Amino acid sequence: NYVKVHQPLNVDLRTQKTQTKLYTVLERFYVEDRTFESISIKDLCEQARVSRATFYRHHKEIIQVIEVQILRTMQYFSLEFDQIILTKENIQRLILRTIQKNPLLFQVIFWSRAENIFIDVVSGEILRISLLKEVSFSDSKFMPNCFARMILSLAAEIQQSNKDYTNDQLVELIQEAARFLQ
Amino acid sequence: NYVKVHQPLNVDLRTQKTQTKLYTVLERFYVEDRTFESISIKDLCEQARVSRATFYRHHKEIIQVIEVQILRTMQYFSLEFDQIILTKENIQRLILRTIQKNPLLFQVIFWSRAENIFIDVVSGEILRISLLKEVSFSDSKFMPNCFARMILSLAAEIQQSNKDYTNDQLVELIQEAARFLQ
Repeated sequence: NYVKVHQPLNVDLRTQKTQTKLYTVLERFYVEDRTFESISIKDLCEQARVSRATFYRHHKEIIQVIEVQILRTMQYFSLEFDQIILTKENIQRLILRTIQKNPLLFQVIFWSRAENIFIDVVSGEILRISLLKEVSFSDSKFMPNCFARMILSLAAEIQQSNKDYTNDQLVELIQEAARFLQ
Repeated sequence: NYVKVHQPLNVDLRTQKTQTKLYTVLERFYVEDRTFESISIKDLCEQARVSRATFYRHHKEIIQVIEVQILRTMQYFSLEFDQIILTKENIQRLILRTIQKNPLLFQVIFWSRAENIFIDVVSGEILRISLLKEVSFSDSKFMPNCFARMILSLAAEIQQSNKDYTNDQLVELIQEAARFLQ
């Protein structure tokens, strides 16, 4: 098929800018060895040179920036996704490069107990993409979560292992397994 | 300021796909250690499974494909560019990251002999972004082009060296040099 899955994502610099400065300061807190719970909004908003009203109008909660950053991160994936030659492995290999390219997100994601949000966000795009691409799912709404839940858990293992896994390494792994499920 | 760097592309899936198919073969052909001069459109198309009629209408010569690839990165770059707070160190890191991300492309550029193409486009992007931010080089051919040539050299020195450099190292060195060039 030749359907674009990417969506121009029109948004101004101001909205994006407030996000970049808001998330980018959150990461510092993480990197700075402090608990997620302990982050007051005032604390976050001041550092980012963000007015609370701006954050509040745009963002209900701090955890919300992470959802947005996850949402922002998936934006690249689509742009490349159309571009990449489409094979199950390429999509798989496209996914692998995405996980291996931001490790800092995932640590932040688990850190904030944002795992459910990632799943909610990521899965929806799996559907949407598949709807655009004419793929059909045993189950309206479970196959998706499986892939997303499975990605997340892939991300998790990688980050927990001392070892470094090349894509060739991982792709081989994701196949020993598939064989196991039959 | 709040003005936007990223141009917008509404590019057909087919058009986007064909370029992607085309670059892969060039990528594969280099990796095979094949001569660029040796390469012919018939072999590339037969190998690349693209209509030979289709290829000519878009570009006169094979080197153009490399031209498009450089352009594609530009699009992500621009996208990436907007999503960072704009500071000199900040801009430097993004560029750097890109030289690091795209090592395969750069080798093709030299194998290709597509340097003078890189400079023109990447020098074109720079001029264009600079105007948007209101920035003025006095010689506005020289500054963009000169900056374009420095970017190529980083890749080449980076490509050439067995030793490997972290971004933080590069910034220190890049700043090391500027102190030396003042």
